[PDB]
Amino acid sequence: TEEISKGLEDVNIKWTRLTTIDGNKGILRYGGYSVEDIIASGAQDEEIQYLFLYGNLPTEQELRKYKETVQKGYKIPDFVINAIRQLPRESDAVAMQMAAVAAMAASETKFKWNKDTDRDVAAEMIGRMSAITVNVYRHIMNMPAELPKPSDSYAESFLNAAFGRKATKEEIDAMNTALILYTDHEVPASTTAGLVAVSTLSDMYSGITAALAALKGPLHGGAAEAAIAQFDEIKDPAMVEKWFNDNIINGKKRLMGFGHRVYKTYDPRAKIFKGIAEKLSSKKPEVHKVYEIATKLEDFGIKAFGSKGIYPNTDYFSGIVYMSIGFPLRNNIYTALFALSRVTGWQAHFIEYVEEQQRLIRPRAVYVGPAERKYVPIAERK
Amino acid sequence: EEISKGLEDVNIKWTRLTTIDGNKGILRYGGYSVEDIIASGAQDEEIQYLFLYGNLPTEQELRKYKETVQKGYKIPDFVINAIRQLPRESDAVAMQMAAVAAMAASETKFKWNKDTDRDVAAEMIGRMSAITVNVYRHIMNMPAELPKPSDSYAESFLNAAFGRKATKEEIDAMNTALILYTDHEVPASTTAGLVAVSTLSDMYSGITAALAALKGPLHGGAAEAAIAQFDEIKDPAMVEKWFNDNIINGKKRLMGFGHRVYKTYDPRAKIFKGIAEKLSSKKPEVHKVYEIATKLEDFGIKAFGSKGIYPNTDYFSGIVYMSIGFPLRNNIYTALFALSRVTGWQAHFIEYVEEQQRLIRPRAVYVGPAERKYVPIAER
Ligand SMILES: O=C([O-])CC(=O)C(=O)O
Ligand SMILES: O=C([O-])CC(=O)C(=O)O
Repeated sequence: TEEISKGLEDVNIKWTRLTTIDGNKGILRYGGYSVEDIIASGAQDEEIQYLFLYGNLPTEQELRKYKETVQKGYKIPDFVINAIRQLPRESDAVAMQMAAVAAMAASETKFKWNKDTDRDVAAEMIGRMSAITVNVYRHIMNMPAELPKPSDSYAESFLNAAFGRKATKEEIDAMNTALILYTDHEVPASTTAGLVAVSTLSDMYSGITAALAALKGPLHGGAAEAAIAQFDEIKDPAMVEKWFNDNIINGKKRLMGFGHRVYKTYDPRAKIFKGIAEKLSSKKPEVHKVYEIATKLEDFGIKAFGSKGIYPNTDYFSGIVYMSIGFPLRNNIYTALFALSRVTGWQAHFIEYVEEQQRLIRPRAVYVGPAERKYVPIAERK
Repeated sequence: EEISKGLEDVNIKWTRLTTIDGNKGILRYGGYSVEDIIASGAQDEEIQYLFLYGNLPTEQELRKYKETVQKGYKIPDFVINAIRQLPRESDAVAMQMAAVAAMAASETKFKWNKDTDRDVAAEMIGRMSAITVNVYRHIMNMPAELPKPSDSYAESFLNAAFGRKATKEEIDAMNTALILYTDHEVPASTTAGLVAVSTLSDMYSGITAALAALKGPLHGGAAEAAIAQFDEIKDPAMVEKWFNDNIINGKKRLMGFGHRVYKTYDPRAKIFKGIAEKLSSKKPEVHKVYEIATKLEDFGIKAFGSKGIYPNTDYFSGIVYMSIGFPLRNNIYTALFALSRVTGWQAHFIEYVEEQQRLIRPRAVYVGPAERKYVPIAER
């Protein structure tokens, strides 16, 4: 054909069993389970990891064994840590993760796609992702290197290692929920770049490196940070209406954390993050104020844009949740926390692609360039 | 609904840069056939310029252009250490990915900008030479080294890699290879980079994603795999027996044959074949490789030509690189592929972002379980 599939919009790149999105009803399901239902149940993030890799929820016995395999990933090579710590402290957190995974990809010379080993490799890698993200956070904050230790909770192991203090139940539960809510979202740009890479039968780690490279871009990563920076500009909940007039109605700025190219209604992840942000910010005065600004701005934005299908997305409230847990705005750390969660879905999609529907991804382009012409000696060129 | 499997015949962008005729076997860069380019003795730096600017340079333009590329011959210590800290057994192209990823992190002031993109890309072509020299040195257990200005980009590269003055023959061969690998429209590596830069991620991250794809054996590794099959055959009298016992019977894939676009002889393979014959003729032990390769080639075409399956560029390029002086180990040839292809990747990235930017965000067909109630772990 001569038609261009701009943005590959509504091109189906694969079939999946993993995730469905109903952008008109605002329903997000992982293997048939609503994210609302998963969060209401108090499911551990590891159960949902298992769901993505195995296709069903685990028994208590299966979960115990699964957690052991993930925990193998908490031990990573010094050179992987150095791939982060040798970088400028001003580097984006996600580019740090990418530099680390890239080093790992080089070193994993015995990786081979195999139905008998893929899931164990992915599980251990989910552990490695926690180890890496801890050390990205530490480097950024000019703290010593640290690794996660085994615990009954992946969210707990992560937070304790990141901050070097004992996380509270409330902090652990909120991080657990964030990890579940960012687990997957079918085939966004990151998942797609990763699929192209593994479609050449490149290794899992290279697939993740490609996903990271996409996620870094501000049309994919960076949105939670941008929502926070917008609430910070407003500063005071009493000034929301004026700010909205002075910046949004007049078209000076885009409203951050609104709109989505699949959801034309409220993002179900945002609906869940809102309740959590309310609760976690409740007893932290400075964060409470950011929440109050967010909710007042939200009313204005929905009133202005709702009729056009433009509503809060997941990045509107996730920032307040991460801030409340204790992560800072700098270096796009929130986007690194996105990649931490999403490495489950990335790898589940890569496995599903290579194992069951493998085909090299090799599209075409429409040529609009010059007609055939003859090379002229440089001395003759004017 | 319908799955576009392998995105086969899906158009992901328009381009001015490269056209491929799969039936005639013609490959043109901005209207110039690669046969004409090589026959005319083009400098690789001329073709780099063509990609980034849309025309062949004047003498003055080229002089200026070369200066910009040479800025990239200096890269930071931490970039070299991103390579030298890795296990020596790591694939060459994976070492390149680690180095470019480190670079992507540090390049915090990168912004897509019509006024600067080409200069960024030019310098990154220099940095790719620096990176590749260091990947080669690391694998070979040699000291670090940076390329220096010389009469040509191909010379600067070989002299630094090897730590000796390359011969005229070796420099011209490398120059040809760099031209021939410059671009091939939207293969998997270029596609992955495009996906990345479609989020407005930086050029270096686009290169990183391209390298991730190139690592896989359905894209990278074929020139190496071709040499390895020739080395299995061992003696030219054994060609037909090996072919019957390995290829006709489906035991092994015939390496360096077949293409998603070419359904005829790859024009790059045509040019590489002539060079491989001339260079190997001068070195008996490599000439043996050539003799096996050309004997095998006839059998393969005889068997598979009718199916549109012919030699591709990777069938003879391995002989050329081994003649120049590069060894088989660690898939060094695939790093040489990346060294050249970085020009095409960057040129496609700039073209996409500057003139037809849109987030790449496809869909999937759902075939998973229907809606179900979550069940507490205790009750499972
Ligand atoms: O669905 C998308 O394209 C972007 C997004 O919300 C995600 O990756 O979670
Ligand atoms: O074009 C392809 O699909 C693979 C190839 O020959 C290249 O990238 O040069």
